[PDB]
Amino acid sequence: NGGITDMLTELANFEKNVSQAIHKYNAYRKAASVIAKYPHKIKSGAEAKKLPGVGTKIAEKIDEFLATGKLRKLEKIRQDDTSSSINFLTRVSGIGPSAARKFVDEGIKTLEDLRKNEDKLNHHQRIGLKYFGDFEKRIPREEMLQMQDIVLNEVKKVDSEYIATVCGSFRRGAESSGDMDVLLTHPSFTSESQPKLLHQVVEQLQKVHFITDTLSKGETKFMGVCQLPSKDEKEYPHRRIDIRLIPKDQYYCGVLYFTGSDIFNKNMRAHALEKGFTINEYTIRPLGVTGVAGEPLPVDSEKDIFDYIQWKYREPKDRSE
DNA sequence: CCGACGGCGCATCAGC
DNA sequence: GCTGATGCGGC
DNA sequence: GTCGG
Ligand code: NA
Ligand code: NA
Repeated sequence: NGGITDMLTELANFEKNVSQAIHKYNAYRKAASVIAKYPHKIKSGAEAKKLPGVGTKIAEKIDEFLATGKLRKLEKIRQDDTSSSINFLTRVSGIGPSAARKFVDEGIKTLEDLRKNEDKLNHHQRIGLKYFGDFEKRIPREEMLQMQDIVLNEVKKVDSEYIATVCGSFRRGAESSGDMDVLLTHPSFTSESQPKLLHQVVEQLQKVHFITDTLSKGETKFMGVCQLPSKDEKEYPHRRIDIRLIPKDQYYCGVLYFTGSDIFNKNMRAHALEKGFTINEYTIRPLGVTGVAGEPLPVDSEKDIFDYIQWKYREPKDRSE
């Protein structure tokens, strides 16, 4: 049904980027999604409305797509110079809906236009602009392994006692990634515990020209850009990388959460509820009889998390659902 | 019929 | 100058 | 825009 899920996703983005209606953005995603995983060529909009998250207005949109191969509102909005430009510019990392709009108000509508107006961009947006196309490229697993090597090596070299895990879908065995998400902890850093801990790891990864730019950086979260060293060969794209410092006693919660997937964490947070628990990125708590959660139970490996909700450890390899 | 639809870090703005 | 709000990213 | 209370 690619005709329909593209439509729905195209519609999704205009809501986010142009109407600034976050909830309609998601409404449309949920429907793309449910339809994307639905094992039949959809014959009518009535057929589709059965699926949860497909309601009346989308049902009519299907019906118009199916009969005519388009949507009047969609064609119409694609040709709108203002709107289609506001939508496009938000593709630059650091330009969201508010800033894309303000730009288009003053005539800034293309990358070119941003290029001639560097002075009206903030740090984040220059970097987004500069790597506009690298940022939209995927990363092969191979390159990810090559990147993992560099990070794990360099972290251990700052302090042998650090623990770093690369999570995301890559940890789940995914053939390609969108960025690198690194979770970093250290025994001297607990919920009750230097401002140097994240800084020293970033410092090292810059020293060896692995980290090339900085989107933002604090005591507990770094977001920026990285690049494998070029092998006589054509150089590697610049890649998004984030790095987070988590307290040693919340790491394995972090690791699980930042491993996903979504569809996984839903079921697990709905099973945790069944066997009576509440499980966030930081902690698991045992809810009371009215619904008053008490003490976050300790966690010391990915293993634990499962014992507490009574489950057989699922390997990251198959955590799609 | 009408409110929920998520939280949090950091950079940067708006208000005192 | 300080605090708190808002934009953003993207889980 | 959809759902559900
Ligand atoms: Na975007
Ligand atoms: Na953007």
